[PDB]
Amino acid sequence: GRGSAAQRQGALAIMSRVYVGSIYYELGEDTIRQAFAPFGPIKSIDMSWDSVTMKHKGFAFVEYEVPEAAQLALEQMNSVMLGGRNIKVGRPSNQAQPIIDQLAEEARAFNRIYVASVHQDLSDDDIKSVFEAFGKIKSATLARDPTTGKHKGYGFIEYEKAQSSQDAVSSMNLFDLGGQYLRVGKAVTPPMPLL
Amino acid sequence: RGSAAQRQGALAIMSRVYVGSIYYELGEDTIRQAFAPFGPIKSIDMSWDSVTMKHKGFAFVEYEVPEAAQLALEQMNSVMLGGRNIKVGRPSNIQAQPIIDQLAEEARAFNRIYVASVHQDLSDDDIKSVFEAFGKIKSATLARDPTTGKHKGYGFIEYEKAQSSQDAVSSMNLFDLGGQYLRVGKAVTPPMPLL
Ligand SMILES: [Cl-]
Repeated sequence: GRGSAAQRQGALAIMSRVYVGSIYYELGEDTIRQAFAPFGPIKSIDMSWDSVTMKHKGFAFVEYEVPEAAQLALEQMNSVMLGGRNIKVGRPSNQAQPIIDQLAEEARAFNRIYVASVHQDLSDDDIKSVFEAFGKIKSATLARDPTTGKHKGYGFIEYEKAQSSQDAVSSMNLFDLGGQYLRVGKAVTPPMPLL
Repeated sequence: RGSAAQRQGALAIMSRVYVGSIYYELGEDTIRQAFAPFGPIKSIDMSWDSVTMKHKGFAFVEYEVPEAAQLALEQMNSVMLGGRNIKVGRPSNIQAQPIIDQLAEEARAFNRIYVASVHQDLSDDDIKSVFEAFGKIKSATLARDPTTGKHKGYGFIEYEKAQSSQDAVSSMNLFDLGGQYLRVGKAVTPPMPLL
């Protein structure tokens, strides 16, 4: 095999964060959150800060709950204009690369796609019906709050065939469902990566 | 929307991408090699600080067509060059935005895709045959040097149906053909934009 459970977890953590730069001085955490939340609920944000000037240094690190959200944010939020500036989005610059590469390779063995911006009223069966228009589905599951049981606005769908997942991503990314636009992309990690 | 002069000014802006966070040791040659897969580089405007006799860490790469800049923006952002994750964005200058928006809207009326990194040995009919696997094609044309008649490694393909063009982009971007990987994407301008 490759990567101790501990190594894999460290990689997953790094893969869940995106660097955001060129942030207008007047913009704060709440603006960033609003702009990046469509890709998955924000776990936390580490904003730069200067004690002498009493302001952030123009950049921040947004952390998501899963790697897939960071991947979509990276592909869709770069150069978007915020506060009059084109923000920059990238992967953290900080030995984890080989593990990250291994996870990406392992993910290709599944026809799994990540779906974000899922309206609160949609259920697992609702998402499944819609997405099975692209092909037979092995499983469709929305992530849920461990306490409430309410889904967190995102989930994963596994198809029996690769062509089905490819078609789904191409047709459903930015699809307007329930008033919001879904953010869809191929998985970048296998399911249960630390197993 | 916009006269011929306004549209051409927009097309010019749309053909350039900002490249930032360039390692001090890297020069024009490295940038060109890294960005050429999306279309042949027309020119590069590199920042310059003579006092220290070094560039300022950023440059503007100009392509022959807007589609190449679009692909470069979607595929080169955060790529690691010289140990640094480069940043790619649209020029911050631009009153041209409304015209750019108009061109994007007009482009959606055609099922046109841009194909870059086309090996020199491929011909128009070669490209057509390959791509017609996705659907009936109205035209497949590689851009050619006005003097030699040799294609410049890129072209445009128009499909009769939108689903065909969508399938082609999804299936052919990064497709290994003739030793290189094709760079494919939807057109961002209508054909003959200033007509
Ligand atoms: Cl080949």
